Amino acid sequence: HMRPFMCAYPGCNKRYFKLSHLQMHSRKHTGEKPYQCDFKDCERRFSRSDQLKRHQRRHTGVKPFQCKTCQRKFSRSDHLKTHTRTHTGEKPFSCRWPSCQKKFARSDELVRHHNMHQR
DNA sequence: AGCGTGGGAGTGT
DNA sequence: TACACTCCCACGC
Ligand SMILES: [Zn+2]
Ligand SMILES: [Zn+2]
Ligand SMILES: [Zn+2]
Ligand SMILES: [Zn+2]
Repeated sequence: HMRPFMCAYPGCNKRYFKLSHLQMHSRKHTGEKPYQCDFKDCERRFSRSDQLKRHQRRHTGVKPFQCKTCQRKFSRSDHLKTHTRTHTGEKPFSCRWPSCQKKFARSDELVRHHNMHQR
């Protein structure tokens, strides 16, 4: 499980299994973002081409992922997935606090809830 | 709230 | 590198 490709940038402990992953990560320290958005004077740019393509759905308005329950359409597949939990009632994130037995559909819901517990 | 919805990131083919 | 899937974090209401 050892990651041979380690970043040598000061203060960074990132390591990867592939050289391409490390080479892509190195663009974070250099700021290189070769994939610029050319829609309607947009200033967004990305180090990865797939991040640009996902972003450009903002301009085209395309919602490729449709809920098979309520037929609502969504720009991203991960947001479709968490949306469908509003139908199924799946809540895979439990608090684990002694008295609290609340569950949540998304991890960021549980993170906000955990902030209420102390002592 | 609970949940829409974006960037950033890791990893799969 | 292209493309696809997944998860975290964040903002907003
Ligand atoms: Zn680094
Ligand atoms: Zn754009
Ligand atoms: Zn739905
Ligand atoms: Zn709790």
